[PDB]
Amino acid sequence: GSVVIGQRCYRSPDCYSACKKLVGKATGKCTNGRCDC
Repeated sequence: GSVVIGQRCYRSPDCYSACKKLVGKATGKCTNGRCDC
């Protein structure tokens, strides 16, 4: 959906190198210190 992953984050760009490896995902958003792709 939104897909929460293990990678932690302060800002949403922190998530790009992780989320972009998921089919159809790019940056995601940072929420509760986790990447929501």
